[PDB]
Amino acid sequence: CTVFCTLAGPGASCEAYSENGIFNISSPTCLVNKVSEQKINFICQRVDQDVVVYCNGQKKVILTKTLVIGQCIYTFTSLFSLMPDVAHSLAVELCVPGLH
Amino acid sequence: CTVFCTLAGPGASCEAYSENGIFNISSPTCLVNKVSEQKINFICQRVDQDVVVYCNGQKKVILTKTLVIGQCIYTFTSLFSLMPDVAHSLAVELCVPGLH
Amino acid sequence: CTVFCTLAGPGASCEAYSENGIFNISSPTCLVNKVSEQKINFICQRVDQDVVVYCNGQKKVILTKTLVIGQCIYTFTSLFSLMPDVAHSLAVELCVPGLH
Amino acid sequence: CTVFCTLAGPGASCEAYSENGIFNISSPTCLVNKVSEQKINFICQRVDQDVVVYCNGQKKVILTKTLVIGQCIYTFTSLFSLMPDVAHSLAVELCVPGLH
Amino acid sequence: CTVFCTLAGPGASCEAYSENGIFNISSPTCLVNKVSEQKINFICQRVDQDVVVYCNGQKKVILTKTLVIGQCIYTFTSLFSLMPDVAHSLAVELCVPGL
Amino acid sequence: CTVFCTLAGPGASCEAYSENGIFNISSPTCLVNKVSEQKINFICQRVDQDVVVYCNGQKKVILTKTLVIGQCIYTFTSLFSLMPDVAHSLAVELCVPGL
Amino acid sequence: CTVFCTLAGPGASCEAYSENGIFNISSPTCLVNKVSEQKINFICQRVDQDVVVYCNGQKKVILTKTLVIGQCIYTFTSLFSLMPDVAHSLAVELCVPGL
Amino acid sequence: CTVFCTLAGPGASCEAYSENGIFNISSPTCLVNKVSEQKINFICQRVDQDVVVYCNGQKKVILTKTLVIGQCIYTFTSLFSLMPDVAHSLAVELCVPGL
RNA sequence: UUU
RNA sequence: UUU
RNA sequence: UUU
RNA sequence: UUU
RNA sequence: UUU
RNA sequence: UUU
RNA sequence: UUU
RNA sequence: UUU
RNA sequence: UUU
RNA sequence: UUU
RNA sequence: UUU
RNA sequence: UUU
RNA sequence: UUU
RNA sequence: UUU
RNA sequence: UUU
RNA sequence: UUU
Ligand SMILES: *[C@@H]1O[C@H](CO[C@@H]2O[C@@H](C)[C@@H](O)[C@@H](O)[C@@H]2O)[C@@H](O[C@@H]2O[C@H](CO)[C@@H](O[C@@H]3O[C@H](CO)[C@@H](O)[C@H](O)[C@@H]3O)[C@H](O)[C@H]2NC(C)=O)[C@H](O)[C@H]1NC(C)=O
Ligand SMILES: *[C@@H]1O[C@H](CO[C@@H]2O[C@@H](C)[C@@H](O)[C@@H](O)[C@@H]2O)[C@@H](O[C@@H]2O[C@H](CO)[C@@H](O[C@@H]3O[C@H](CO)[C@@H](O)[C@H](O)[C@@H]3O)[C@H](O)[C@H]2NC(C)=O)[C@H](O)[C@H]1NC(C)=O
Ligand SMILES: *[C@@H]1O[C@H](CO[C@@H]2O[C@@H](C)[C@@H](O)[C@@H](O)[C@@H]2O)[C@@H](O[C@@H]2O[C@H](CO)[C@@H](O[C@@H]3O[C@H](CO)[C@@H](O)[C@H](O)[C@@H]3O)[C@H](O)[C@H]2NC(C)=O)[C@H](O)[C@H]1NC(C)=O
Ligand SMILES: *[C@@H]1O[C@H](CO[C@@H]2O[C@@H](C)[C@@H](O)[C@@H](O)[C@@H]2O)[C@@H](O[C@@H]2O[C@H](CO)[C@@H](O[C@@H]3O[C@H](CO)[C@@H](O)[C@H](O)[C@@H]3O)[C@H](O)[C@H]2NC(C)=O)[C@H](O)[C@H]1NC(C)=O
Repeated sequence: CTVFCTLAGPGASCEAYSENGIFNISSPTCLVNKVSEQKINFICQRVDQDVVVYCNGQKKVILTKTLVIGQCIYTFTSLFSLMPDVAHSLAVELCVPGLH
Repeated sequence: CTVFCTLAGPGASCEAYSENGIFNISSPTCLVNKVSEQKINFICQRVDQDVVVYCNGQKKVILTKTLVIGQCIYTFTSLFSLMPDVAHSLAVELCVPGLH
Repeated sequence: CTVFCTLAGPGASCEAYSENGIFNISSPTCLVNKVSEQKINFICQRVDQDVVVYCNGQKKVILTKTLVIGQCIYTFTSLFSLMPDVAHSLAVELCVPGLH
Repeated sequence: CTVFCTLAGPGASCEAYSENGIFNISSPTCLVNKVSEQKINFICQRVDQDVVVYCNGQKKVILTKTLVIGQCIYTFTSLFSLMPDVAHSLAVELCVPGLH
Repeated sequence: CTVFCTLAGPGASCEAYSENGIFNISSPTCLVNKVSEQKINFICQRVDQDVVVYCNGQKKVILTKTLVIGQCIYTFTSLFSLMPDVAHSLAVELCVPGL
Repeated sequence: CTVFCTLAGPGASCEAYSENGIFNISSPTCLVNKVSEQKINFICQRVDQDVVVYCNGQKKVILTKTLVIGQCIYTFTSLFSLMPDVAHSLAVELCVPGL
Repeated sequence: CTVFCTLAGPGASCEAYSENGIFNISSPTCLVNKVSEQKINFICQRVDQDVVVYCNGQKKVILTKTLVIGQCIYTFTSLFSLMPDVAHSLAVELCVPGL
Repeated sequence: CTVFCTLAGPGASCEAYSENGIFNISSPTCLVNKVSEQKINFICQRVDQDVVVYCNGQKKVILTKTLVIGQCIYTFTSLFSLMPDVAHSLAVELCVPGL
């Protein structure tokens, strides 16, 4: 099971994806509860706590810091949007604290 | 029944969520009308008036001021996006008029 | 039939809404074609031409200028987002060329 | 088959559209796999590599540079949003490296 | 004389120029008063009222509307600064109403 | 005297004015010290503490809060600069708390 | 001489420098005219035409394109200002075309 | 002496201060050269190299990293300018690394 | 099947 | 900080 | 049923 | 300007 | 039907 | 750079 | 079943 | 301020 | 686009 | 010393 | 936070 | 004239 | 909105 | 020389 | 990156 | 007083 979230207002807009379908999913903080679909869209009203989603017998933790890094990539790509060949690559270079 | 909205153009992008399904829902200002689904996505063309949604025998009022506070959190999180560990927390501190 | 669009990249993100269901819908510029659903989501790859959507025997024209006014309201509401009681109202006052 | 994507956080928010239905679709980088629907929404967690989607016996390549050009059009349309008659047209003129 | 101002905080930073020299200069709202030099720099604390300068017997009125047009040209030149050959020119066409 | 400052980097750029002349001026945090001229420009390296200037025996205190209000008026005038007739006026109403 | 300008509203704020002194200086579009001092500050009301300064017999032309590159470096240094060690350096590589 | 600079286009605008007076001042990269006055204003065309000033026998080095921190404080004070009582203070904590 |  |  |  |  |  |  |  |  |  |  |  |  |  |  |  |  794969979870990808983007920032939406005060919380997050998310989806859970498993190529072989999602058979069960729950969250202590996000509005999703299923006890078969391949993809489920859901939101989290707050990200003060990190996003926690149980899905297909697998606990998934998407840190709020990770969500801010993604929005940083989105923000600086739009900033460098007049340079469309290097905008995203330079945004990843500035926003990802890992490696260089 | 739970209603969460984010700003979209001149109005709002919303969804109504009830873990035990939504059996009836209406709105004097938003495009939604059902007389069973667990989650319903809908928009409101204008937020000049506060979002009012009746859902499962329960009147829900999401103030436009509340929606602006959420967009404020989104805006300043993207502003502080180069500091991914404190960006959201500092945005909540600036945008939420409650408490400190 | 009601059509509401917001700007998405180079084009627009739209939905068509009729409380009594949508029985037919088409567009010369947007990716939608049905010949019964109450709500249909669709996008338009370009808004160089104004959005034209035929829906339930009714031609609907959402001008690109109208879409920019909505994004203006969204932009300045986020600008005034530290003043959540007047942010949207002041954004409507600046972005809507009609009346005052 | 038609693919349209917008930037969403670190990756992209996409949909695949074929007026005569989508019978098969896959992607080496995006979360989508079907082996009949007219429209399929899906995301790509990263756009470091260009978006590649096979759909209805047709390989589709949406370059990341192309996605940045679209976000540029979105960014400068919001910038010129106080001039709703020329905002989008002037944004296309600045952000599209082709022709003039 | 010749008066040129730019916005500075709540008011404006100005300069009075005259090749033959500034013999006398005063203002009802700006901090300048002389009763000869070619160049006199001064500030105006507020621009709620237009910048009015009496210099060498001529009434100079730099409208705040005009100052905002200049600040508009500066703002959009910085926004278009990745396109240096067209940044200033495109900013003039977007900011000057009479073009 | 009359003191007017605008924000400059971490501190502020200031000017002291007096039509009759500045006889003496000092400051505990700004680079100015004289013990007559009508106009004296000086800078303050930091504004963590309010700009305090002792000029002609008068204690001048320009609060940093006041300087930020002026920078607010400048910032929103540039944001509203496509509307030159109302840019400065609308920026004053959004930035000045006592209005 | 040496001429350095930055954008100021619709035009530019400039400075002419020469260690041996500025003996004469003029301009067809900027407010400066002298016919010796080491340093002369002056403004140009418009930069629709490039800043042309005739100083000590040398023709100085500071292209508006060059001024926008400098304003680009200033703008992106402020945008990258949370990364102070690389802000100016990264802004130079994004703004200077010949790098 | 005391040197304070702010970013100006591609380089910086600076001021050298000394209550007892500036007897001599030079720089390898900035336009200033004297060999007494209390205050000397000068500009540096580039800040790719740190602002180095030799004033009264003391070596002054204002790192470009330090100048960007000051520009950071200015930028976020304008962003927080609707909150004038906490704008400067909050900008200091976000921009100064050693806090 | 703790609502 | 969607009540 | 002009692809 | 999603090919 | 290489997991 | 959604683990 | 006020359209 | 999606007509 | 300082008149 | 073209006002 | 100009050392 | 505390370097 | 420099008091 | 209205403090 | 003021030539 | 290297133009
Ligand atoms: C929620 O869903 C998970 C995942 O469901 C499993 O994976 C899907 C992709 C489908 O293939 C489902 O059919 C499949 O059950 C459930 O967790 C899984 O539970 C089963 C219980 O039978 C586990 O199987 C066991 O596996 C162990 C070794 O791992 C063997 O020794 C056993 O003999 C038995 O085969 C399976 O491993 C486990 N998977 C994971 C990832 O934990 C979960 O039970 C379910 N919960 C509820 C309440 O329905
Ligand atoms: C719209 O939907 C609401 C909510 O529906 C109720 O809650 C859902 C989660 C499901 O469990 C539904 O099956 C359930 O009806 C309706 O409001 C509800 O109406 C019922 C009428 O039978 C109310 O039950 C009564 O409750 C009182 C005490 O509250 C008892 O004394 C009665 O004997 C009877 O049991 C129920 O309380 C009420 N719930 C709420 C939150 O108001 C509503 O009727 C419905 N409207 C239409 C037009 O369908
Ligand atoms: C596409 O859909 C429209 C709209 O469909 C109509 O409205 C929906 C809300 C549902 O109630 C549908 O059942 C309904 O047909 C179609 O346009 C409609 O076509 C009908 C044809 O029978 C028109 O009815 C006529 O109306 C005139 C007066 O208006 C009478 O004199 C006739 O006797 C007859 O009743 C109806 O007015 C018309 N509606 C509109 C808004 O134009 C359309 O035909 C359809 N197209 C296709 C290809 O299916
Ligand atoms: C994935 O889907 C594609 C596309 O599917 C085709 O187009 C859709 C719009 C529907 O009409 C489908 O019914 C249709 O199959 C498949 O590619 C297609 O495969 C067929 C195989 O029969 C090809 O037909 C052949 O075409 C050649 C000439 O092109 C003739 O000489 C043959 O006699 C035969 O008719 C068809 O051309 C091809 N289309 C494309 C665009 O490649 C694909 O097979 C499928 N894959 C899987 C694994 O299902």
